[PDB]
Amino acid sequence: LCVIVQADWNCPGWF
Repeated sequence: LCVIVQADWNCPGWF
């Protein structure tokens, strides 16, 4: 979701 850690298809970084 464009944050920091974890995969996030919206943008690397879920939280």
